Amino acid sequence: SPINMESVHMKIEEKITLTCGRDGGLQNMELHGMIMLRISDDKFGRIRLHVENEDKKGVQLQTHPNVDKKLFTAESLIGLKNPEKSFPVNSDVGVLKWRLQTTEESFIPLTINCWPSEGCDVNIEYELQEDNLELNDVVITIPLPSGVGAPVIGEIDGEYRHDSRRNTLEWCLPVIDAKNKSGSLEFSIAGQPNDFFPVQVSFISKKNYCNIQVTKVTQVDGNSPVRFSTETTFLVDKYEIL
Repeated sequence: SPINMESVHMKIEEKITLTCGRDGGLQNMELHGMIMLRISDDKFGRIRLHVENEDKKGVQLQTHPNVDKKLFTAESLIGLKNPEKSFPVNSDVGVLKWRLQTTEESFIPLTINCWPSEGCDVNIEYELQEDNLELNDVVITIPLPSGVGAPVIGEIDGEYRHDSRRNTLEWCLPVIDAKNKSGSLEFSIAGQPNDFFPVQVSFISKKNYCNIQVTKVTQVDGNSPVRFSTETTFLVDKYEIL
């Protein structure tokens, strides 16, 4: 609802697409993000957004075609090419976008290490690499052989859900913080190593993967600070271990 938003409001959304070999190698990682700006009062039509960038991943940034590229490059401010022009009112504008594509394992936010071993014992663990992130509702979905009953769960951090129809074991949580970077799950079921792949990972973070934030908004005329709100989300398109 507009009542929950300041008259200057930004939605900052990122999506990750990631494929990993079970060996731990990164086959492909793609990150896409954008800042969507929404103004509900022409009083704030002629503003500049102050963008704080603490990212060292080599993310590629692209400004909206109406946005002053040199201003952003030199001053990390988002403003229109024509300062006298107003941003649209009650209409979303993608003022900034970014992209990262890479095969450097160092950039994996959350590594997954699944080791089946033969009466199969499966041991799987995660480790949070980016201490910046706080991951909620993490579900690690593990496929299972069919026709051989339920898996028998041993030591586990967090909880699970076994689905007989889908032949899956969903491994849920614990909250994954920089204070609690790692956890593991062990279970057994009659099968072969390949039965347990591809492993799927799902989560939703309220902190962006890219260390990019809007910290201030000012009037073009007179540079006065302006109230603003933000909604930040980091979502998974694909996160699979092959």
